[PDB]
Amino acid sequence: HPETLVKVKDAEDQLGARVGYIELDLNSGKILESFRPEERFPMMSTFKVLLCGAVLSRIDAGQEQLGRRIHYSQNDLVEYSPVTEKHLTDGMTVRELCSAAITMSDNTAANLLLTTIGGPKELTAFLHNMGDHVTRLDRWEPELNEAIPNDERDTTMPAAMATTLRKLLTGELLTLASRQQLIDWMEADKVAGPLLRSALPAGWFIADKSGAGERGSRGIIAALGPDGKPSRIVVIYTTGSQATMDERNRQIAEIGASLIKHW
Repeated sequence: HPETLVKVKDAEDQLGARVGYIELDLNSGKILESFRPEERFPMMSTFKVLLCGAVLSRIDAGQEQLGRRIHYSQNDLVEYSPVTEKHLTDGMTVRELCSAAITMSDNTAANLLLTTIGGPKELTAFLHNMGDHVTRLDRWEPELNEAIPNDERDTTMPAAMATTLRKLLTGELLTLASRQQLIDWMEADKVAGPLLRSALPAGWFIADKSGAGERGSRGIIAALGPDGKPSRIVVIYTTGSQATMDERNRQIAEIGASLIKHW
């Protein structure tokens, strides 16, 4: 809706940073609204959805099991590992690592899952093979969040990320059981409270994944809609702002309030 595009441009003014935005129809894949849809932004933790999509693909192909238990050590732990730091002695299943990567944005969980598939270049190969020639992961947690201006490492475009999420959640790319598990993890997201969720009324469905990185990098990818069912994909990225985490959260929430108002 044009009023949401007015709020996105307002967000750019308030953050002194570029904001990338796209709304897709979840059913048709048609673009409903966009701003800087083909400009590159750091993915930050939004890649953790794509990573668990790669993992589910392997499970579907008989190359991985949700139930396989992975043991790791003190020196695997990176910054912001709220689940993985508690399981040094017992390890975690692939299921638990995907839950921790998507629902809690656990960085060590993402690194351990990247190791299962052969690292960032294999996630990029997975994305290439499903027809996304833009989205690329180059680095591990936490360096992938560096958000150096004009650096194309660890980036996507709003339009590419939206299309890729739609193909993961509704395509034939994953089995019905894998699609359902990926959206169930995103629906259980615990760390996106101050973003689209804070504008979302009771009765609406949202499955999302947030991102934060350096240089004011902030983003969210979501499948949402009224009446307890997703019907649209929303992707919001920003990078370059000096604004506080609270101000970046408020701008994304206000884009959310406008998207809901003008649904």
